[PDB]
Amino acid sequence: MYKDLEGKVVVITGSSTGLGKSMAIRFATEKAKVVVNYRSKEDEANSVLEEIKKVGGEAIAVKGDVTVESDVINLVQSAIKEFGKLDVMINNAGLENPVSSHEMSLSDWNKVIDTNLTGAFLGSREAIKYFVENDIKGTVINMSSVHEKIPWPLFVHYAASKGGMKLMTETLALEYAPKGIRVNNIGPGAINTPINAEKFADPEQRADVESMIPMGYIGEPEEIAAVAAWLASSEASYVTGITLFADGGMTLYPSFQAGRG
Amino acid sequence: MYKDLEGKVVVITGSSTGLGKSMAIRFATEKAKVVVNYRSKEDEANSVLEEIKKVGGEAIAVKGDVTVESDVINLVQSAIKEFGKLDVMINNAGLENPVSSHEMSLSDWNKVIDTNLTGAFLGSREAIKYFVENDIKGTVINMSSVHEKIPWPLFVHYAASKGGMKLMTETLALEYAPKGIRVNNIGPGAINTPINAEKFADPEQRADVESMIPMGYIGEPEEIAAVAAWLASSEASYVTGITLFADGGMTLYPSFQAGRG
Amino acid sequence: MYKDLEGKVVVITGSSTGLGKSMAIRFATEKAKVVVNYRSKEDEANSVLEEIKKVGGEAIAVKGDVTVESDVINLVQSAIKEFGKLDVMINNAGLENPVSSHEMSLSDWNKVIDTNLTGAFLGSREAIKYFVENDIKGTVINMSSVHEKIPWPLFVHYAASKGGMKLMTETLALEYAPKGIRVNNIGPGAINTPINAEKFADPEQRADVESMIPMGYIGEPEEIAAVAAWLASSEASYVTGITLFADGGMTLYPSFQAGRG
Amino acid sequence: MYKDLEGKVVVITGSSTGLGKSMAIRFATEKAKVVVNYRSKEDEANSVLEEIKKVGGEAIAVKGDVTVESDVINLVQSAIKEFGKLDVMINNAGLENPVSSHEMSLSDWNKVIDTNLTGAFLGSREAIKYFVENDIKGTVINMSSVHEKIPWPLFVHYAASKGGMKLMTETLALEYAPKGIRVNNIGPGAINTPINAEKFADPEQRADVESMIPMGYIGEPEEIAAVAAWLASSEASYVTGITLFADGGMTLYPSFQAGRG
Ligand SMILES: NC(=O)c1ccc[n+]([C@@H]2O[C@H](COP(=O)([O-])OP(=O)(O)OC[C@H]3O[C@@H](n4cnc5c(N)ncnc54)[C@H](O)[C@@H]3O)[C@@H](O)[C@H]2O)c1
Ligand SMILES: NC(=O)c1ccc[n+]([C@@H]2O[C@H](COP(=O)([O-])OP(=O)(O)OC[C@H]3O[C@@H](n4cnc5c(N)ncnc54)[C@H](O)[C@@H]3O)[C@@H](O)[C@H]2O)c1
Ligand SMILES: NC(=O)c1ccc[n+]([C@@H]2O[C@H](COP(=O)([O-])OP(=O)(O)OC[C@H]3O[C@@H](n4cnc5c(N)ncnc54)[C@H](O)[C@@H]3O)[C@@H](O)[C@H]2O)c1
Ligand SMILES: NC(=O)c1ccc[n+]([C@@H]2O[C@H](COP(=O)([O-])OP(=O)(O)OC[C@H]3O[C@@H](n4cnc5c(N)ncnc54)[C@H](O)[C@@H]3O)[C@@H](O)[C@H]2O)c1
Repeated sequence: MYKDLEGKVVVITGSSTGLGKSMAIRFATEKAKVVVNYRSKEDEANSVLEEIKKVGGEAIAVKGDVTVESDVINLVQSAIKEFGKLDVMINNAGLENPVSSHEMSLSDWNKVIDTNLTGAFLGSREAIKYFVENDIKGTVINMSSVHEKIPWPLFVHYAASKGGMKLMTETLALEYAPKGIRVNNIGPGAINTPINAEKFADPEQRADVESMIPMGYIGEPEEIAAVAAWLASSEASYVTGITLFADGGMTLYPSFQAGRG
Repeated sequence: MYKDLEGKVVVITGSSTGLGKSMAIRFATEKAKVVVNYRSKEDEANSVLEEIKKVGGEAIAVKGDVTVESDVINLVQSAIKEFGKLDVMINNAGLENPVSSHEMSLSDWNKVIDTNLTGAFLGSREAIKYFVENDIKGTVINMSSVHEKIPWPLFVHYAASKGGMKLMTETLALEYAPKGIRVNNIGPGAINTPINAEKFADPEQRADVESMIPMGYIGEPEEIAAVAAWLASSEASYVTGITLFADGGMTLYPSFQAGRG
Repeated sequence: MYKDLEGKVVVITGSSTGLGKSMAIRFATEKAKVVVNYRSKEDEANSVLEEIKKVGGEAIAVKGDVTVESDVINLVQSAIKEFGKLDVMINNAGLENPVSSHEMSLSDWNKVIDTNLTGAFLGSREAIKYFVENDIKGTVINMSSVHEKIPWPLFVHYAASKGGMKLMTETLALEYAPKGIRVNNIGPGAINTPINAEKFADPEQRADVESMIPMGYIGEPEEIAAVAAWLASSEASYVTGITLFADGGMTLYPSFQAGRG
Repeated sequence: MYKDLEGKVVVITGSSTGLGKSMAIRFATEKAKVVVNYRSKEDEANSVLEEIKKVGGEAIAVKGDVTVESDVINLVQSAIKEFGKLDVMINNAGLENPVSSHEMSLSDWNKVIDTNLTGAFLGSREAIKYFVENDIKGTVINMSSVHEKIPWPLFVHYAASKGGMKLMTETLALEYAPKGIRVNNIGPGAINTPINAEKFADPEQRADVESMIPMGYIGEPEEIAAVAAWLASSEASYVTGITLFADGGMTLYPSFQAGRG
């Protein structure tokens, strides 16, 4: 669809499953060279790799924990060594777990902040460092959430991590705009991925979530991959520092439908 | 680029010049059927019509003042009568003029509110009324500005009209999301159109505006048309109620570059 | 409570009932001189006047329709003629009525825009014109709503009017900040006033609204008057261009409590 | 000024200097019992303690590093042991240092995130845990910055920490609103404190900062303490989850004055 993506090198963290996997496949379909990332389970990575070969794409899988600095540095260097360059960096790895805020341990809080926010900072830092030192007008796409805007009781660490990601992205976008480096956030609503399989399995829970989505349906991973592909393309040449929400209307305050209140 | 746009009927208000004209040409290139709109004479409309024929597109021009209810109703009906249906409604007509707020006449205030806000409401209302009565999952795209967010001294009427447009769009998006009708805003920054030709003609004024754009350059109309085409396509199927800023970073607070403050 | 408010002249539009009335009484208690405004029913005005005399305050009532330019001009001039000066202008008059957006008449749309937005512009314009011509560091407080942020199906005209008010206020705040003129918005959530008496009368409707308020209760007019008094005082000397929401948490997305979604 | 603050117990982190010190003195003047906090030595704390005695207030100083969990837990317990209860928790400690984002070490990033964000989480958690277990309708005030909204090149860690603080505060506000616990942010612009003494010492730097403030002057600590006192009082009974900016108009986009752009 986007001719300018052909030959571009795209790195995606946490891309052995869910949204990361869907984006890896979409970029492969756009003829971009993809670097998949797995934390520990290499088998899941080989799976995404087979889907990519299925569409005639070219890709490699690199092990790396985004909370380990040397792993992030190595991930970026691996892309350059294998494909000769780096064009798009997508920080997608993340985690979440529910705990009442006043009962949340420092350990749980740090795990989420370290992975969701600091991990994205490291990925962004390494990609931009490369872009700057080589005069490349690359782009960084950070995977956020409707929760960088919508508060989330029981997930205060997650909400804080995404709210922080918003300001990190806007700051990097402003700081490097003069060099032609675009930095944007994608803010997905409820999407059908493994992180929600069990929740969406229960008919009561599923109906509950759907009631919070104005459009009435839980989105598919491909609907988010479509956003990532567009933002990475030259079609979005004048777009930087934004958060593009793809949430079926979640951020519009679903409880106020029908003129309630 | 977007195969799903082929055969879609797109109506664009104030499309005989500037952004409206560029969008008309882009949609024609996507093989959509376009309805161009001019306020009084049709010479400016003939240029766009010729540009559309040049790319093998199909289009018609309809006279209509967006501040006149019957004109807006007729504009929508003309699309249906000529092409048999309506798929995308783009409210783009607008005007602006500088006046110190405490010296602004009610006449100037009303002219801008009537055209920029009420005109968009009328266009949105008529398109949605049609979509609802015919079970069509159409879309409405409203042309806003970075000024639905960035205050604008000397243009208080314009800022108010776009701030109002933001809430109008988000309300319509929430209200009709259950019916599959998407409503979104595009927020352009400084773009090279006739409304800025004189301003950008002066080397001092041009450099002044460029200093307020982090990316360092004034955008081209095609960069905004690219956004409209994507938002109208099924690629943005899960996107509704948002304002997609295409401003080279204007909303990121340009005065804070280099860690100032 | 605020010693600096003693002797200040405060004008409040639509202050014969509800929030306007409560603010009139609160300012009288702060020893400010108040100018009450009624559109037609003078009897309601005399009532507020009696409450003010009850607290030993000084006030006058002036007839005026905020949609009539000469009435707004006269309202401001009356304050100056009676008390010799003007210090605080509060644009509070407003109206709302539910109608599905695609069925809303231009007449209903205009009535709300004219009263809620244009009326506030006129009041703001006249107050600021006076402040500027007399080197007075006055303040303007505009009564908004959580709906300058929260979309409102069935009330698209109201939402647009408040969204417009937000940008109008921020623009005026930026434009006149150098002259020491502060302009701020107050954004009330659901408050117990006559405009909601019937709605809150029904046990089912009342419980429905309360479910949308995190704090669990519908606010009282005095809780909003407290905000107005503080914003008008020198305690808020460095505060301008903001919208202070007093909504029990409505803008925090009530549907997401308990980690839902 | 606020009679309801008499006898209330207020804990303020990092209150031996700057804004924390000013707030400690203001609350003492409101007859509240204050718990001052210093990181290592206590000389700076003794100054505040003497200022508090000067106004006839009652206070104690407690050593504590907000990045050390046991220190935060002890700080809260010390207030309860000394004064018998806790009513207001103010997380004010913070730090910042400039470094180009692509050159920022993980060490610098973590130091700021740990202190500014995680430290505030710990303070909020301990205060709320106490409030919940004792059915106390207490309040938490978190010291943010205009930079939870305005991006800040060279201070990406600071911006991320405050953006994260915004979502943390809004989440806690929503989560505990049903229990009557209010949680709000104060967002100061440029204020005259020791953290800016050197910067504001230079005539060129000072004039540079003032040019980014619409009101034209750098705020004083007392102007921020005024906001904290009001938010803690019952006057703000219906206010929760907001960020009250006290910035002289900084968030209004200063570069757009005079209708530029
Ligand atoms: N699924 C949704 O509805 C939804 C909504 C909003 C935001 N998101 C965000 O989108 C991203 C993708 O989520 P998803 O649904 O595909 O979830 P997912 O769990 O399937 O994908 C996240 C991936 O991150 C990897 N990962 C976690 N910690 C890592 C670490 N330290 N190092 C390396 N890899 C690590 C996981 O192994 C996993 O494959 C996440 O950042 C998530 O917060 C998802
Ligand atoms: N050019 C920019 O930099 C910029 C930035 C932000 C927003 N916008 C918005 O984008 C839209 C397009 O602006 P543009 O630059 O192409 O300006 P433009 O003046 O070239 O286009 C606006 C068109 O609206 C038409 N129009 C005005 N009033 C009308 C009425 N009552 N009925 C019918 N047609 C009417 C005009 O004749 C004109 O062709 C406007 O809404 C504008 O506010 C433009
Ligand atoms: N009550 C709430 O819950 C709530 C929530 C958000 C916002 N508000 C806003 O606060 C303001 C006060 O609302 P309220 O609850 O006291 O309602 P209200 O109806 O009691 O007060 C509004 C007043 O405006 C007057 N008014 C209307 N049109 C006028 C005109 N053209 N000229 C002069 N006066 C006119 C009315 O006569 C009335 O006394 C309104 O702007 C409203 O939109 C109220
Ligand atoms: N001064 C401003 O213009 C301005 C603008 C926006 C925000 N703020 C914020 O307001 C707060 C107050 O800033 P300030 O100007 O008074 O600065 P400051 O440096 O004078 O005060 C911060 C205090 O935090 C203490 N502190 C730092 N790390 C600590 C730790 N780990 N444990 C305990 N105490 C620690 C410091 O010793 C210091 O006394 C900060 O959070 C700052 O980010 C200040």
